[PDB]
Amino acid sequence: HMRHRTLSSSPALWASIPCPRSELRLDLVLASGQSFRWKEQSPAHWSGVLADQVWTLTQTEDQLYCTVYRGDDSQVSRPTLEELETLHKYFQLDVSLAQLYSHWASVDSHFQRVAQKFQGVRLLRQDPTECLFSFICSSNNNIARITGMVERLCQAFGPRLIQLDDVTYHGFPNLHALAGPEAETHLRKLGLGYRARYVRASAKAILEEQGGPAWLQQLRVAPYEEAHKALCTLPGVGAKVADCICLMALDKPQAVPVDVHVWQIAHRDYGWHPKTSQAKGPSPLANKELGNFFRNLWGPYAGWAQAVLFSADLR
Ligand SMILES: Cc1nc(C)c(-c2ccc(CC(=O)Nc3noc4c3CCCC4)cc2)[nH]1
Repeated sequence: HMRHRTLSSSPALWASIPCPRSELRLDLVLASGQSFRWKEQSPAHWSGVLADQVWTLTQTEDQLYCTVYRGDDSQVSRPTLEELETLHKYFQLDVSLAQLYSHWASVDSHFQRVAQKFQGVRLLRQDPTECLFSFICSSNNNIARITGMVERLCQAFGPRLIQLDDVTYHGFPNLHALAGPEAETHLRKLGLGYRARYVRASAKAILEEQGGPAWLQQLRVAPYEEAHKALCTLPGVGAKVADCICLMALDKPQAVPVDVHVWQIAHRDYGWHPKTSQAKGPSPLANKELGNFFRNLWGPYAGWAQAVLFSADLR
């Protein structure tokens, strides 16, 4: 019935945002393990869902073209200003990535080499709910498997938005959908495994102990230190997952998630070791030290610099 759009197929439905390639490269951002809801359905065209709406995104050297599928049998048209403001805030284009890319590299000979090839890797401003349960699904996993777990989760529990070609799109579910007495067994069948317990338990915990999605908006305005400790009370959410949420959803640019991939990068590319801590390998105290090393090295936007290295280490 409906179909995925491209820029040549129907240019009347697209709207442009002025954006240099040095500020944003979609191919290095949308599938670099921040969001798991974007797929290149057509070449150079990234389709995905963003707060109960489907988008398709493409670009030139200095323009970010975008088109919206509103669904609900509505009148097909260009994106509105309010809708393009949502996209402008999603990519965080008010913040200059070029000035960050120069402030990093002043004290970082490694980033200087990496910034040449992988330019325009910016940090997305995601929904807290979507971000939280997506990174509970990330434990001991890869981008391919996580994308599957999140998609199947959204199909079962999330509301239906629109179908395009052979791809039925779903918005991310609310806390109440995941918190019920049937969700763990359902999510296990969908293939989350042990992660099914934490999805349900954290959803039930946020709703009953903390008081619903409003709590995540309190954590947004609350400081990084409090929000991190607060998230660590949740089932299946430790320092790593809390830092992912803090960085990508709660506007904490200094948050540095420490799993094993930063350990590999920090060790191989910076020659870092646990100096103060006696343990040679990963541990709560050593992971905390590694976050402080990168915060001291890069500054208050340390997590944004980490995202450039994560995108570079994948390719
Ligand atoms: C071989 C290989 N190298 C790497 C770096 C991966 C890899 C990448 C990404 C993910 C999903 C994930 O956890 N992403 C992030 N976690 O904290 C951050 C992110 C993205 C950037 C900001 C902070 C899992 C594995 N695989």
